[PDB]
Amino acid sequence: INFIFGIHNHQPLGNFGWVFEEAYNRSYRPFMEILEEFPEMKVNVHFSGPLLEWIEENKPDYLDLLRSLIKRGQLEIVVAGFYEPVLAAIPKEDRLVQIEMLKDYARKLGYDAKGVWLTERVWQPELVKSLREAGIEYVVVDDYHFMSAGLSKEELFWPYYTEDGGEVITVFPIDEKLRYLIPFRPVKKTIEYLESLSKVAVFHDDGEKFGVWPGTYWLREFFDAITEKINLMTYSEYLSKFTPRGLVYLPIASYFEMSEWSLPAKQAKLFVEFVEQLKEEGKFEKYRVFVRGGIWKNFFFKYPESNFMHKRMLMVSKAVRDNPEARKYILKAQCNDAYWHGVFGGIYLPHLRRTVWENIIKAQRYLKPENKILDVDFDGRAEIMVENDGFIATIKPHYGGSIFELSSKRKAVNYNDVLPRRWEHYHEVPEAHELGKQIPEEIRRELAYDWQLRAILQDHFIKPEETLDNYRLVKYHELGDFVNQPYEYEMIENGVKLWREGGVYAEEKIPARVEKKIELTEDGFIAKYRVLLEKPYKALFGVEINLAVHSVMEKPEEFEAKEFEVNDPYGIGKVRIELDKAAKVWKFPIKTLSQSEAGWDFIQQGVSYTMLFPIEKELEFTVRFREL
Ligand SMILES: OC[C@H]1O[C@H](O)[C@H](O)[C@@H](O)[C@@H]1O
Ligand SMILES: [Ca+2]
Repeated sequence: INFIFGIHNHQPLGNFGWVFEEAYNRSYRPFMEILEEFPEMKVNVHFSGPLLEWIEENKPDYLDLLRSLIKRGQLEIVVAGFYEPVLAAIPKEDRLVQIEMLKDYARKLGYDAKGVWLTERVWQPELVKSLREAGIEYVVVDDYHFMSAGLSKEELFWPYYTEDGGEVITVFPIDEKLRYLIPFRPVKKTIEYLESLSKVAVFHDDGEKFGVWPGTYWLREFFDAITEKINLMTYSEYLSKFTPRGLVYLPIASYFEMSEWSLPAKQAKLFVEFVEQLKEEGKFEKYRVFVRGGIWKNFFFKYPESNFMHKRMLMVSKAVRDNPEARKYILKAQCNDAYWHGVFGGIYLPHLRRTVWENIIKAQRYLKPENKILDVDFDGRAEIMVENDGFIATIKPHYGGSIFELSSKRKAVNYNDVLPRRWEHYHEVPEAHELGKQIPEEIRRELAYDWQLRAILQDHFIKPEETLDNYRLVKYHELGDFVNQPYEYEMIENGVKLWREGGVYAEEKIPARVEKKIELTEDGFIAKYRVLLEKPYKALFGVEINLAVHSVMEKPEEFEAKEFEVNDPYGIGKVRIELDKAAKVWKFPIKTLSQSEAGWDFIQQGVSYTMLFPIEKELEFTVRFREL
């Protein structure tokens, strides 16, 4: 029985330096040290570019340990897109570059890589062409992948050929067992033993499992134990002593657990119980092959903010294709984490997303400014992109006519890099990969869910007797229909003039009409508001601006002011809002209940500053945003 052992080491771009060092001391270093003392042990390893760059910077000696092991036949470098992008989600031309960059790093390490670790095992029958042009010969995918096609675990112990266009590529399957056995008391000896007599057993998983995961810090025993009649070799070695099984076509899948996360909240809940139920009735093992959930690509459906971010980098990637310096930036913005969310923080970790927006912005700072209308995120309606030498503002007429994007070319930060508070299927804790935790009351107390998307200049109408804690959480009574409703527009001399004719839906529906004349300025923007109510009524009009304060742990405040500053060192710059008529300001942290390995993640995704003004029949003022 043949055995292929390999690990996948990666750290997302933007991760904290200390997080990096930890992973290093916790597993990257130890693993390779223990590997060095078993000259017969061969590991198939893949280091991501962001990690290799950090290592090259902070721990050079480590790269020498690698050249050493490679030179003594203990390692085969597995490659992929340099910045860990999901190959299927970035332009065809970017893959070639992404792969080639890492392919070149490996060469400088002394190895001629022939294989690619499919990031997040997201597969689409089209990576074949790219991988082939990149000179890659085999891809590592999950056994699951073959199941969803028509095969059975029983016939998944050999590598196959998969094609598209007229080209083929070798696909290796990752046994689900091993990725759950290893690491955990050499039982693999049994599964391996029980493999009898080509035929391989392939194990490939995150290296963080070897020391960084929850108290995972067995190996030394596993190494000589493996080194009997078990023939353990390296991918490359295999694809020279054998030829793939035969041709088989794969479906758009990923590893099993993606099926649940990739589903929208409700379907994720539904799917989990369906899997629990089959298991309970002990029928999941004979039918699993026919049980499937969502597809990675649909996180752009599940998290709108991720979709916008993704479609914005696509526009820029094309506009910067032949611009080497700008291009490097756009390629960094393709680091996968931060675009989705499963078990790890992902899109819920501000610094991971602050890094994507940084690179999207740096890549386009020097391009030529141009205002343009178009359906950016593909929701069937058209945004308005106003841009000057200092900012890029993207307005969504069809949605409150609000500024959904305000990127600072100067700071390479997106002021609206915020997340709406959403309910995740795993927020439902019952019973009271396979660890869990209940929601502590201290959180339950502050756990609210938005019905509004969070942009800049969202217009509300509330009761003059409303409370901040009611608005803060979502227990308040929104009176107007101007937050999530469309506005008409007309391009102005330096911006857009929007307006809508909704109403202040209270005991009686007093038809209303809001007007905002937004125009970019050399230092931000300035919006001139006008709200005339048809019939007199006692109510408060409020303009909401969601800023991406990420490093300043803020708390709910209420105060009178005509002007005020926000200061997020390590976050957004230092901005200042300037009204021309003092108002009641309501400020509050946007807390998100997210999941991770450790446990629950209550994260400040931003901070809402909404200016309340009193109104009965007529109201006028001017909100000014100044970058400092
Ligand atoms: O996404 C969560 C994890 O799921 C599985 O454990 C995969 O092997 C690993 O690559 C991934 O990080
Ligand atoms: Ca649109």
